[PDB]
Formats: sequence, C-alpha cells, structure tokens
Amino acid sequence: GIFNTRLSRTFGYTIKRTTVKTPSWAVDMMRFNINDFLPPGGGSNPRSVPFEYYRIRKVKVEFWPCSPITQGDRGVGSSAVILDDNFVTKATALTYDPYVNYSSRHTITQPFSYHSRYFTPKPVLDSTIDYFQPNNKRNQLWLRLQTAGNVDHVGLGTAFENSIYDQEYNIRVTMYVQFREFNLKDPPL
Amino acid sequence: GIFNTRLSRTFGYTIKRTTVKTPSWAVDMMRFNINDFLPPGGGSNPRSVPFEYYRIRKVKVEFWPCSPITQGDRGVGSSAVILDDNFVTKATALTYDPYVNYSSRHTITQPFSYHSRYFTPKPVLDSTIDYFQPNNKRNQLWLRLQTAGNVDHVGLGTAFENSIYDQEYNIRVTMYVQFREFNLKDPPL
Amino acid sequence: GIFNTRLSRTFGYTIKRTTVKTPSWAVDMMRFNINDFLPPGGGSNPRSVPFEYYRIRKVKVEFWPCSPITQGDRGVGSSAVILDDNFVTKATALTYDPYVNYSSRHTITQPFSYHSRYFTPKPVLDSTIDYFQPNNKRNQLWLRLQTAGNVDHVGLGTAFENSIYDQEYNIRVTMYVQFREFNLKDPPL
Amino acid sequence: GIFNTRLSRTFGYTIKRTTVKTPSWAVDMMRFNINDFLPPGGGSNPRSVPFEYYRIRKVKVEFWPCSPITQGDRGVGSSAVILDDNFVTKATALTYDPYVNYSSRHTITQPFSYHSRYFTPKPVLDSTIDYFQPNNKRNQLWLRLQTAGNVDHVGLGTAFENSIYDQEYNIRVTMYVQFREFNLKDPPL
Amino acid sequence: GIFNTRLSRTFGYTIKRTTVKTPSWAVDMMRFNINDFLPPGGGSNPRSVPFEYYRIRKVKVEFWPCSPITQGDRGVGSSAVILDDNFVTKATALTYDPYVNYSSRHTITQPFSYHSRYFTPKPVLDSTIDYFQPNNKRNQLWLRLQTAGNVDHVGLGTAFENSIYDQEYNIRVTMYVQFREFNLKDPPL
Amino acid sequence: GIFNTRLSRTFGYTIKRTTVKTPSWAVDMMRFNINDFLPPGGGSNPRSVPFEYYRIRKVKVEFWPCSPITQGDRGVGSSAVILDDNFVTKATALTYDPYVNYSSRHTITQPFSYHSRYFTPKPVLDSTIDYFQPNNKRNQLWLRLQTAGNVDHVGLGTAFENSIYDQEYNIRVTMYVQFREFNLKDPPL
Ligand SMILES: O=C(O)[C@@H]1O[C@@H](O[C@H]2[C@H](O)[C@@H](NS(=O)(=O)O)[C@@H](O[C@H]3[C@H](O)[C@@H](OS(=O)(=O)O)[C@H](O[C@H]4[C@H](O)[C@@H](NS(=O)(=O)O)[C@@H](O)O[C@@H]4COS(=O)(=O)O)O[C@H]3C(=O)O)O[C@@H]2COS(=O)(=O)O)[C@H](OS(=O)(=O)O)[C@@H](O)[C@@H]1O
Repeated sequence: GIFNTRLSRTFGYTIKRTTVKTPSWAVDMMRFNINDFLPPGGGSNPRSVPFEYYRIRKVKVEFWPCSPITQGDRGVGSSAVILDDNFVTKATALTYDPYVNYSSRHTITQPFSYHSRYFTPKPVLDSTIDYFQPNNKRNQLWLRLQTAGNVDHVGLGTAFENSIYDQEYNIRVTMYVQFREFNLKDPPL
Repeated sequence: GIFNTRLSRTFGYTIKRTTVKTPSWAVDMMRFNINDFLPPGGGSNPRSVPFEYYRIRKVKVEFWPCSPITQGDRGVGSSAVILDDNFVTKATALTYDPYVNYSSRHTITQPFSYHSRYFTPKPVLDSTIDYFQPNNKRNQLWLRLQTAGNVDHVGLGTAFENSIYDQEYNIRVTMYVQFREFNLKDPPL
Repeated sequence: GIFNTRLSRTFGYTIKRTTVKTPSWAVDMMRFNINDFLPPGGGSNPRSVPFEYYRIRKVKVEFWPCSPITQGDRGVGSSAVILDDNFVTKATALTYDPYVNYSSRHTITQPFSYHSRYFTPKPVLDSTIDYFQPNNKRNQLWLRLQTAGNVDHVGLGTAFENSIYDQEYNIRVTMYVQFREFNLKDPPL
Repeated sequence: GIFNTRLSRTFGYTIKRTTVKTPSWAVDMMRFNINDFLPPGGGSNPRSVPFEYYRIRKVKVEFWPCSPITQGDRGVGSSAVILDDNFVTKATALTYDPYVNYSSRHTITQPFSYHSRYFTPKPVLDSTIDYFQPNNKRNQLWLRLQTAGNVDHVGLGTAFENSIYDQEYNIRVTMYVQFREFNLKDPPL
Repeated sequence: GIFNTRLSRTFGYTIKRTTVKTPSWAVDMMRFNINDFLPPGGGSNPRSVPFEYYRIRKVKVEFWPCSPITQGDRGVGSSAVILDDNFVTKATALTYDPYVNYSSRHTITQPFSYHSRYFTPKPVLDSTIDYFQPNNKRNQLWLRLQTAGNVDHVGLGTAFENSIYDQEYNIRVTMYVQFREFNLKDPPL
Repeated sequence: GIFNTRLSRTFGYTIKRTTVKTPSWAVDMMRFNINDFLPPGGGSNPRSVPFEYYRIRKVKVEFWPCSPITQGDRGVGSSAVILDDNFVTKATALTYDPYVNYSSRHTITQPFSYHSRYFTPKPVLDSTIDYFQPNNKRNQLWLRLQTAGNVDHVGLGTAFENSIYDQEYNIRVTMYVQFREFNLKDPPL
C-alpha cells in the first residue's frame, strides 16, 4: 500500500559576525530525522500517518535568506553532500573552505541569495562502518516507522564565509517519503 | 491529494426465535456513518486519517453466519437497497416480506449461508426532501470529514424469516472511501 | 553449487474456549527459523544438508483444522504478513481484529476450514532498525548456515475469533530454500 | 529429485625398486566403492548426502607423480579398463605388459608424467557371471545407497614398468554420481 | 568522481617441512584490508589517495614460487574462495584437503608452480550473521575510506600439501579498487 | 594513468580609494602556481595527489564582488591574457587603460558586478626568451610534479578604474588539470 507524499519543516540558522579580517569560513552539519517531520499520533495508532514502513526518496534543503539585498561584505561558500555521518568538524572561523573541492560542491552566494540542494539521503545503519547503498529506486531499503526512535538520515554539510554583519537564514527542509502497509487500527468507542 | 483506501467494521445481529407457526419476517434497517470506521485522532489533527474531504464510493455488507450447517427450520429473506432514509418500519414478526418485490432485492438464504451486497450509498443531505444523486464517479459530491458530527449514509434494508431457533450473524461492513487534501499539522515538540 | 529444495515441519496451535459473550479475537505471532527444519549433522559436517550458505525463498503456512464440520459458533479472523518482528501484542480476548485492515490480510474462516499463506519472509538483521529488502530473486542476500545460531525469519501474524469450543489446528510450515557451496568433508575411517 | 555432483578421494601407490635387469612390469588392480567417497551421516540420516538411490556416471583416475623430472631409468606402461572384476593377477615383476594389446590401453609414461583415465564404471552385480550393461545414460541402473554395504564398482587395471628407483604416485579418484529421491528426515529436538 | 586504480602488496608464506610420512595438508587463511595497500597521508588529508568512499571490485592473489624446478616430493593442493570469515581451522598437518570438494576449488600444483586466483571479495559487515551481496557492479556497496580502522575483506583459503623440504612463496595481492568523491583539502602555507 | 580533476583557491584583492579627480586606473598582474593549490603529502609520498605528471588545461578566474549594489562612483575596466610573465608595470593611478586595445580584452563593469575569464595559461620555461606553444590538447607538454619547486604559470593582467570608495573583491581561481602515471608507494607499518 504505497503512498508517496511530502513533509516539510522550517527552522533557523545564523552565522554570527566576526572581527577577523581574513576570509574565514563557518562549518556546520545537517542531519535529517523523520521525528521532526512526522509527529506522534494518538491512541492505538502511534504515529499520525498510519503506515508501517518508510523510505526517504529525496530531500530538498532550501536556504531562504533573511538579509536585505543591500547588505555588503558579501562572500562565497560551499554545500556538499555527506552520506556517512563523518562531517568536517564544526568550526567558527576556519582559514579555508573544506567543502570546496568536493565533487558534490555547489557554490553558496551570500548573504541575500537563495540556495537549494536536492538529493537522496542515506540512513545511518552502522556508524562504525558507515555503509550505504547507491541510488536505486527499486532496491532501496524499507525502514520501520518507529514510535519515538527513528534513525537519523544524513547528507548535507555547509561552509559559510563569515562577515562583519550577522547572516541569518530560514532553512526549509522538505522530505519526499514513500510509505507502505497502511495499518490503521479502529477500536470501538 | 487523492487517497483511495478501505475501512472495515464488524458487529452482530440476531433474529430471535418465535413460537409463531406462520411464516413471518423480521424487518430491520442499516445505516452507515464514517465515525464508526474512522476514530478520532490526536492533537492538532482531529481525525486519524489526515484528510479534509471524503466521499464514500462503495460499501460491502457481509452477513457472515454464526449458525451450523445442520440447523433446520430454514427460511428465505430479502435484502434491498434504500437510498433515502425511509425504511419499512422495524417489525418482529410481519406476515410478509416487504423487500421481496423491490428491484434491488437479493434473496437471503437462511440461516447458515453467506450474503453479500455491494453498492454505492448516498448521504442524507435533507431528510425532509430526501434527494440523492445518481451514480457518477466524476460528479459525486465531496463531503467534509467532520470531527464528531459526520452525516449518515444509507442504503440497506433487510427482511429475515423467523425460526424456532435463534439466527445469529456477524456483519462486516467495508467502506471504500476516497479522501482529498492531505492536511497534516506538524507543531514543534 | 545451487540446490533448491523443500523442508517441512508440523506442530499444533489451539485457541482455548472463552465464556465471553462478545466477539473477541485471539492474537498470536509466528516466526520461522531453519534450526527447526534442518537438524544438526554428524562429524566434520555440522549440519545434515552439506552446504555453506542459504536464503529462504518462500514459506507456505498451512492451518490444517482438527475440528469437525459440524462444529458451531463459527467465526472469522485474519492472517497478515509482518516482515519486521514487531507484531501486535499477544492477546487472549481482544475486542477487535487488529490484522483486518492490513493490506496483506486474508480472511480465516473458522473452525473447520483450511487456510494457506504463501509469501517470502525476511530475516531479522537488526531488530533495532528493522530493515528488510524488497522481493528480488537476483538480489536476495545469502546468509550463512550456522551450526546452532541461525537467525529468525519473520512474516506471519494471526487473529482468531474465540468460541465456546476449543479450536485446534495442526500447522504445517514448508520452507522453500536455496543453498550454495556444497562443502562436504570426507575424512578417512 | 536428481542431484548430479562430484566426489573425490586421494591415496598413494608406490612401485618399489627391483635389482632385476630385464624390463619387467608391476601389475595391480583398482576398484571403486562409494563408501570411500561418502562418509556415514548422523542420526536418522544414515549417510551424509541425503538421498536414496545413486548411479555412478563417470570416474576420473589421475596418477599425479611424486618423482622429479630428473629421475632416470624411465619406462612405459599401460592402463586398461576392466569392467568385470577379473583382472590380470597381481605381479611384482612380470616379463611382459599384459594390458598392452587391450583395446582400452593408454600408454603410461613413467615416472614423472601425469596419466588420466575418464570412463564409465560398472557395478559387480554377479561376480559368478560377471554381466554388465553398455553405456546408456537413460537406461543405467539405479542402485541403492546402502548404509555400510555398498557394492564395488570396477574398471581399471594398470601395468607399471619397474625401475632401480622407487616410483611413487598420489592417485586422485573423482566419481561423478547422480542421486535420486531426497529423503531427509527431520525429527524434533 | 570515480577513479578506478590498482594497488599491490607483496609478502611471504612458507610451508615448513614435516617428517610425517602420510599425505597431510597445511591449512591457512587470507584476508584483505586496504590499510595494508593504502598508507596514511599527511596533513589535512588523512590518506594518501584523496577520496572519501571506496569499494573493492576484484583481487588477484598470485603465489609466486621461491623453489627450484628440480625440487622433489611434489604435491597437490587447493585454493577456495571463502566470502564469510569462517575458514577451516588453521592446521599444520591435516589428514585431508578440506577445500577439495569446494565449488570454487582450483588445484595448486606444488612447489615450483604459479597459482593465481581472481575474484570479487566481500566485506565483513556483521561477523555474527555473515551476510554478503552477490556480484553486481551497479549495486555494490560503497564503504568509507577510514583513517586507521577500515574493515577486513575476505575471500581466500588454501590447503598446501606438506613435504620433506620447505616450500616458500612470495604472495603478491593486487586489489582493483574504485574510489569516489575527490576530497582534497588545500590550506594555505 | 590519466586523471582529470578540478582544484580551486580563494583570496582577496582590494582597490584603495583615490582623491584624484581624473579617471585613473590601477594595474596588477596575476600568476598561477600549483603549489598554492596542491599541499604537500606525507611520508614517502611528497604530494597529497599521487601522480608524477601534470599539464594545466584551463583556468577560471572569478571576481566575486564584496560590495553592495547601491555603491556609486561606478567605473569600468579591462582584463587581458598575457602569456610571458612580462606584464604592464604595476601602477596605482595611471592616466589610461593599457589593457583596453588588447585583442583578448573583456570589459569589466565595476564595482558590484561579476567578471570571469576562461582560458589556457602557459608555463614559464625561459623568462629570457618567453616562448610557448599554441593551444593544442594533443601536443601540450607534460611537466613534472616537483616537491617544492614547481614552475609559475601565467595568463592574466588587469586594470581597474579607481574610485572614492574602496573596492574589495573575493577572487576564486579554479584549475582544470590532468595528471598521469599513478605513483603511489606502500611501505609496511
Ligand atoms: O626606475 C624606476 O622606476 C624605479 O622605481 C622604483 O623602484 C621600486 C619598484 O617600482 C617597486 N615596485 S612597483 O610595483 O613597480 O611599485 C618595488 O619593487 C619591489 C616589489 O616587491 C616588487 O615590485 S613589482 O613591480 O614586482 O610589484 C618586486 O618584487 C620581485 C623582485 O624584484 C624580483 N627580483 S628582481 O630581479 O626583479 O629584483 C623577484 O624576486 O620577484 C619579486 C616578487 O615579485 S612578485 O611579482 O611579487 O612575485 O621588486 C621589488 C624590488 O625590486 O625591490 O620597489 C622598487 C625599489 O624601490 S624601493 O622599494 O626601494 O622604494 C623606485 O621609485 S619609487 O617609485 O619607489 O619611488 C626607484 O628605484 C626608481 O624610480
């Protein structure tokens, strides 16, 4: 019983100002979990979408700027796809862009420019070995939609060039999911 | 955002015994409401299936017998489709089968025989005028999935021939519904 | 060195009687392990079928009744396919059939009727995440035929309607397996 | 339930040295039994390959030398196929090669040369009459895989020319067999 | 960013002499890890090949002999492919060749003969269950190129026939690997 | 062993204000060396990218503005390709644009506008004679990847109109190179 749908979530991210003169970059990570998109249900149905299995097909991360088009001290960054839960260490002012030479690098124009990334994440099945599957719609694993313990999906790391002014963003993540085995429970009343 | 699914519900019906010698029939009615198939949800989602609109496409009423194949004093009844909320009055021992000459009559062999009816019900929009639409999948009205006040659908009346022995049935109603406008609400936690 | 064969096993299951008047259902689970079908071998060959690897292709669960065709208080249940080791909790008299709205539900006529289910199980690789593969004969994983520690395969849950009389069954599970790498060891004597 | 497989076995054979000056030959025989290739099983399965019937299709006898390529006093012998259990009498130093004029003679170069023979043996059904079947894959008799009393198959006799030095060989016999009627027994535990 | 290349490594293996008269075999195992082929890098690049992911496509194990062609007491062994990290126990003088009846057995002529094996190994993801994938270039898992903790690949076991003389070999393993996501880091200086 | 790839780097360039009233321009050159893009390796491998050879195909210079779009006192400049390491003399405020009439001139809008150039640089073999090859992908030379002594490549010089305000740019370079002769070294540990 397949049901492809779309789930979204919005949150903020700010790159604080720095008095540093050099071009330094701010590094951070981004994971994706389905608990943040799918709330708990009620009653005999533990989740709000009554299905048993799921598998995330795609994610769309949108960096919607919060800064005016008149803001100066512009910069240039990079967003890369990291499917293994080993990101570059979080840094405030690093002397280089680590994600620049990555094959999945897209340039981030800053601060007043929109940046989208559309890709297929991978689940963290074993963080010790960090193995994942290649892209195959027919062979992608089905995970279970747990009650409160779903596994973290992974796949984006960023590097933003710091500035004299604060750079704020409203980040909207949209997960395109595919469920299976409609499992609604209908007790009496 | 269409989602065709199937919702079921099971309950009992008994035709009590009678010392009456004549062939008399027991008349009863059967309505269908979605509150009995779809429970209330939890939180910002008032219902367990997160959709706004619905329209019932078909219903399958199954009379599953509870009586052995050795039971005697067998009989013959009738099930008809009544799409207007004006049934023959409920009777314990009526001297005739009212639903026998109906164009939608199917014979009910009793007591140990299975009887199915598969039809398209109609909602009770105005009980004073009792108007309904003909069968058209493209023009069928969309109703709202209310929180606790959904409208009764209608469409089956029965007439069972009484017997010296009690005739029990387990009735399983299955509604084939079609929802629209996925309306999940995801507050923070 | 492929060798497709068929292994069987027979055991009993009883649904005890209840004085409860309502229609209640008895819920139970069913797992499949190869130790119960393949005994230990002898000598340098740890198992009786001299192969290294295996993968279960299909299972046929047959509920052969033990009750006469004259037994009354008949009922109606459901059998569903549960490929993840999270079954509905075992219950003696539950007020509803949980497996009724499942997409893999087959109706169980009770008590004197035969019920078969033919499906492809999945192994329990990680019970925490509960991931499994879709059906693909070419990409199905090969497991190792361990000596005394094989992994449990999963895939059936049932719900039987209780009765005044005891409902007994002789359950015959047949696993259709596929082995690989003939590994017979022939020491002298 | 046919299963064609391959069973092997390795053992030694030595032609001891002789001070005799003349060219003399050492004669010996070679039978084939399935007990030497198939060990006893364990439990309710008396044999390690769980089948009832068998029939030997082919045998490959390989004389793998043990002697260096610098060894002198080389010689020339003969291997023939003897399907009736009446071999030339075993001799240490016979004044001629008895198997030389046989229609199934292959020359054995000695001592450091490989010799293979690939043929279809015959079972010893009656040693008094010594009757056997011609080669026909469709009409070949099925024998029973006994527990500890299988019948000897026959089909090779050799004649090695003696030498001043010892001539050792590692003989690897490979039987290509065909079983029938998978008969595994699975008691409880 | 794919880059198919070839990495090699050379090491020794000796089968010590034995006074035992019988034909006995020496059993040993062979695993493959990428730390032994890829050294650690320097600086911000933890490895010498600047890539993130890898997957081993093929391995070529070459037994280059160290013994002269005049060496006697020759023998015959077997090399088999074992993709699950459960080898036959290491033995000095075992009374039989365990890897002889394996479907992946290749004969090892000893001592002065070259033996190659070209196959696709499998990683040890779970040693408890020992599951692996079949051969599929498009669906083969990508592993991470760790810093100092890469996972062991597996796939060869051997059985050498012992001798009066020591049998030495220089074993050259060549792994054909496929990397992904060029991740060079270029800080200033 | 060919390997095409991409390397990049980022640095700043500013044009200090001038109280001069006339239209004056500021001149500066730009060289290209691989040591700035490719850090040193570690251990036996002197460089992080294990190859012997390289030859630059293309370079992509990117003038990313740091200024707002509201800035006044706009101007206009020029850039040109210079393949000999004999540029126009560096100047602060020159009364004309030297690089205007060059055939390889691309106009530069200032101060808030993007500017890019995509060309083939050339090496400096002999600064005295200043010779090179026409563009040819097949006949281009292969240079050696030295340890700390690689040669400077060349190919860009600029001219920026001065202003009352400071014009700051973030310059990103991108090189498209092509290596050869994979030269990895695997000592033991
Ligand atoms: O006759 C004249 O016009 C004289 O002009 C002035 O001499 C100045 C130079 O003009 C000035 N350079 S400017 O850019 O033209 O202003 C400055 O040169 C030094 C700078 O570090 C570099 O100059 S630049 O022109 O390349 O920018 C340059 O560094 C070179 C180095 O010279 C190279 N070796 S050499 O063989 O050429 O000597 C090589 O080592 O690479 C270096 C780095 O180059 S890179 O491009 O950065 O990679 O040369 C430097 C140098 O030679 O000193 O200084 C010159 C000397 O004057 S001062 O610095 O002592 O003041 C003078 O007048 S004024 O204009 O300064 O007032 C005067 O000598 C004449 O009028």
